[PDB]
Amino acid sequence: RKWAEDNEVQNCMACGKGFSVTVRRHHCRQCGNIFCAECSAKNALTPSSKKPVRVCDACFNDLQG
Ligand SMILES: [Zn+2]
Ligand SMILES: [Zn+2]
Repeated sequence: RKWAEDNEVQNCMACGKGFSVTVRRHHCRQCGNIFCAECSAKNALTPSSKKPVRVCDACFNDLQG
């Protein structure tokens, strides 16, 4: 356990949703913050590669600007 360790990811740090077996866990690679299907419901492309990466809405703005 150091930092981004899903091991303790059972509560979205954005909305505060309670993860479970019915919902899957998500985690933004740009900022490094675990998000739920509600905050991670977005995919933006990166200039370092041709592929839609999944990032929280917030980061989505840092790339669409
Ligand atoms: Zn959320
Ligand atoms: Zn982010």
